[PDB]
Amino acid sequence: TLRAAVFDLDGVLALPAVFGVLGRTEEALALPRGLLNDAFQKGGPEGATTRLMKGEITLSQWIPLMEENCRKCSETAKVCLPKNFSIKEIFDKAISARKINRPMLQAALMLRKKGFTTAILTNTWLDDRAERDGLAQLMCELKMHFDFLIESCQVGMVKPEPQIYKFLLDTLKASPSEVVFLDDIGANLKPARDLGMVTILVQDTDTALKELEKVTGIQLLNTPAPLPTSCNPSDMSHGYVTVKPRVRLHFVELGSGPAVCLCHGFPESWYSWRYQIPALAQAGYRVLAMDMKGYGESSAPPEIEEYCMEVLCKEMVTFLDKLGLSQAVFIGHDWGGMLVWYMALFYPERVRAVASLNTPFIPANPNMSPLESIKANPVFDYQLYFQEPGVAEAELEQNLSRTFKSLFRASDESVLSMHKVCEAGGLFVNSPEEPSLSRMVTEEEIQFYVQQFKKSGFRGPLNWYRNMERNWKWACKSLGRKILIPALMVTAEKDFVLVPQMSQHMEDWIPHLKRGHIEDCGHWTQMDKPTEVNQILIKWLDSDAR
Amino acid sequence: TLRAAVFDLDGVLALPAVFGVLGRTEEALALPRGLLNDAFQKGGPEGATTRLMKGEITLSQWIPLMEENCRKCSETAKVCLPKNFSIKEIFDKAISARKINRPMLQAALMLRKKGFTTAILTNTWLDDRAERDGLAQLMCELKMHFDFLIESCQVGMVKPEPQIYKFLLDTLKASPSEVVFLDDIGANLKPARDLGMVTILVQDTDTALKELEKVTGIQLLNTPAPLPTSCNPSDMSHGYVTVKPRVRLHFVELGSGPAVCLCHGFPESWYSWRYQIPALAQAGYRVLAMDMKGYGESSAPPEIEEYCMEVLCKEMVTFLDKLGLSQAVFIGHDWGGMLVWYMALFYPERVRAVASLNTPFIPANPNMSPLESIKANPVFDYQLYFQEPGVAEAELEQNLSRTFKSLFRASDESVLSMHKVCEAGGLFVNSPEEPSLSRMVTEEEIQFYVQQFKKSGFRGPLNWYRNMERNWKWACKSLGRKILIPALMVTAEKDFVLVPQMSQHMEDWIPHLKRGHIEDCGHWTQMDKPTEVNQILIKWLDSDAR
Ligand SMILES: OCCSc1nc2ccccc2[nH]1
Ligand SMILES: OCCSc1nc2ccccc2[nH]1
Repeated sequence: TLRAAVFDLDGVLALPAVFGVLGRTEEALALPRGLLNDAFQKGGPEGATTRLMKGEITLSQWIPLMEENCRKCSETAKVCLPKNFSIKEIFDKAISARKINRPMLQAALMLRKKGFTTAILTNTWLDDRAERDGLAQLMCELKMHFDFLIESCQVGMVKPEPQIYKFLLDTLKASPSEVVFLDDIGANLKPARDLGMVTILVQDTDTALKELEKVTGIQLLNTPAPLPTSCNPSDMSHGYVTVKPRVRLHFVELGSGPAVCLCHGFPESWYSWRYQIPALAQAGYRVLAMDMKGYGESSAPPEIEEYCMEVLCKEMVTFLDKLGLSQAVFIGHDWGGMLVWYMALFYPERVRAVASLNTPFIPANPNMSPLESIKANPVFDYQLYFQEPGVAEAELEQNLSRTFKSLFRASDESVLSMHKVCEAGGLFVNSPEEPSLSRMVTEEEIQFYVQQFKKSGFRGPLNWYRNMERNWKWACKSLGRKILIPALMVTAEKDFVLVPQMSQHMEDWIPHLKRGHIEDCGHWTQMDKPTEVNQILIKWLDSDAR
Repeated sequence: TLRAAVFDLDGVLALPAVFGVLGRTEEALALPRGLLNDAFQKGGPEGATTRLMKGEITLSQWIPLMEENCRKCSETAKVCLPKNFSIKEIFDKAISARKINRPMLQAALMLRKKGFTTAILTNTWLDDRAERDGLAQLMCELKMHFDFLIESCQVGMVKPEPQIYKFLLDTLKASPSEVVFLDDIGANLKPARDLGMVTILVQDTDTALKELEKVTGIQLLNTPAPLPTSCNPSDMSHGYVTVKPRVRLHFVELGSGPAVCLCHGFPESWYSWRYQIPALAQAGYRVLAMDMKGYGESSAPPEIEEYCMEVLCKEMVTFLDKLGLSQAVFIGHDWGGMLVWYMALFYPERVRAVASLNTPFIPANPNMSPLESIKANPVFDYQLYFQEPGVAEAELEQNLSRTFKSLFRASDESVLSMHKVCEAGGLFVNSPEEPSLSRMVTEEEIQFYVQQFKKSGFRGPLNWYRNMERNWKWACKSLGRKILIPALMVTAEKDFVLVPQMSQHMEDWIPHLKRGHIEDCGHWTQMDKPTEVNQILIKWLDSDAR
């Protein structure tokens, strides 16, 4: 039975094949057919290209040797190369033009999810060109999705040499009949076949995938749309900043570019952004996914007053100070969405751009106390259950697995009703002991939340709801202001607590506000509709935040 | 006795005073004298500017109100404002033109070093302009050097209102006669004077500093050149990446921009770059200062083989992978300098640019084993003392404070002689029990190194010297290569182990190599000559790395 799938890079995982630019160049310049391909392979094993692929020389050292080979071939063919001929120019264009073959990567990702060991085996070079970063970025994006990356220039061996296949088998810890090997070069498939490996000659992706699906017996073509890449906690960069003597903030960090600070809601974690972190980094941003104060690896002091909006925002500013960041784009959800609007109102010089998922911006009413506002707004009735220190803590902390399984549900999964919480005496009074697992999460993901909440529990998180009056007084100071920095409001159709219509008057205070809207999306936006969230955020980031 | 020094921002810590652009604009446009200054202060406490300074409105909300005031004033003066008149344009130019008054900051830094509590008290605004980042950057750089930053727009009070001075006294926890208050606005000094504070009216910095020096009795003018800003470990962002099951890498992170990975030598720490970290971040770079494998908070496995160049470089690549970084500029010193040359040779696609302090690049001799090379090169004799597992560990671990105090010396401080180490049986046989403290370090800095080395000791660090043959075999694979990416070699005149002449043939292998050279500098480059190191690195980074 097959248990490993091996992919070539050029012409298989990446297209157009850099190799194929030689052919296109010949035709575009009306040079003899095969002239450039012949100069490329000149000398075979003893040649310049083999030395390059084995790692003996770098790509910049190879270019002049390739030029001499082109000159030799043209002389023998009795043709002239045009005056502006440049191997560097041809290869820069070719490499930069080459992109990930998304359907091939999708198939590799599927096989890996089904228990296959996956690997990339490629004849590649040491790239020291001024423009090498483009290739480095491509290799980075691709390689993360595989168990092994075997580069000829690193192992000092090349396909079609037999030792590289023995090397591949050794790294896979697999016998040849357990391996499917995909390559676009028939000569490079032959040694894999000779050992008894299943081989696929890749021309068009579709036929290659049909052959692959048939041999593995796993559906790879016409598959449902896959979810965005998630995060494995143990594989992330974990950052820690002390903002004040007793308070430290934890964050996960990925990517390069403008800083994007992700602020989760109640009762969540940095992990609620798992589907956003890889996509935003890939989009050219430096992501900082927070464990907000009271959560996960961040400090959780007991005092209610430590969780008022004024102190929480102050600490986020210190956070930027300590990291040496003059600004960051702030993206928040739920309680984090409330915090991000306040960062825009109080610290606009530190906020590159602001985006909120579900949480609307509603100015404080100076003529009505928060108790009175809730009296006039019964949808927020349950928040009075969160008020008394210890009551909601005891219910939420009783059974952690039941807590997360009850809360984290899609709109059609019998979501907890927030109406009647006070009348009924708790969040879960009409909830089962052993809730079913929502399609949004795996059991493992639930256990991650359970493990995180074992450290500090629900006290610090519930404290975010315990500063109504303090937050109201501070918010009233900002009543004459308007939010004039770049801003995005993302509404979720089926969030019954943070309803889209609650955001309807936002333009009065944020005139240049941009909007996004997600259909059939409940409260847990990021995991409910990850693909849609990613598309809305990236589009807005690229146009408005930079 | 005075114990607190308070500085205004505009016209005091920062110049030219944004305030003074109103005067220059009047003259440049030949408008009536004081016209723009009069429209700026129109309405006094009830006016638009006071509302802006108290934080009632933002800078973008204020601009049109300032325009109306200019129109009113010009109408009363019977003049016309030119057609292209723009308050936004005037203020963008003014704010961006304003820089830190370096001699004033130097004086504040000196007073703070001498035990003074320092603070910035400023009438400022909430900046929501598209170009707000410039001001945010300025505030960031300035504020880090002070105990308190009190901004009028944040406290809802302004100078010259008496409550702000009472607020200042409260935050300082000081009585008025213990405070020196510096301002360029005489009206804003008056309430401080009225309370009994020492006040200085700032016109030209020099006279202001003479008055300040006289009153504090502390030399502030004509002072020796100060050292660059250092790092306080508890104030940094600490990052941790797991590169493989048993190996985690710790790093300190500061700033935004291109990633600059700093790689220390033997037997050091991330902290050896303390004078480089703030300066490089300020220069527009994202600094990642490593605890190399075997050191500080990074893992220290016992196996010799874990410290060969091939595995160390592989782990640094994984480090970039896990952080989502396609590249980084690699700057190394001593053992880190050796590692960075190997990163350039083996992973050029991941190395933006490469710089080494003291460590030359010398290709492996394939016709001579490392033992033989050392036999032909007696300056490296002492390295044979490092070979036997446990011998050098016992001597270096016996007394940690003596170890660091003996090693970390400037060129004129009776530096340990590396000649005769084998003959004599140890590094410190002719060294005192209680070495004097080098001028390069404080006692506290020594104790930081002592505390770091208590965790894993000297085994993992000494293991870097225990892979001569393994490193030689791997280096021989790169013999046909040349380093063609941007490269900088920095030599130190008085390093008697990594001597400048050892780098003389580097151009044969690194044709486009750029150089730096530091006179009267010993082995401990970063702390020996921090100002010079910073200038060389920044100049090279800005021209060659981006
Ligand atoms: O204003 C943002 C907080 S609203 C809110 N988010 C929740 C998540 C879970 C249960 C009740 C909640 N109420
Ligand atoms: O090739 C880089 C290592 S050379 C070297 N660095 C040292 C620091 C302290 C003592 C001996 C040393 N030898």
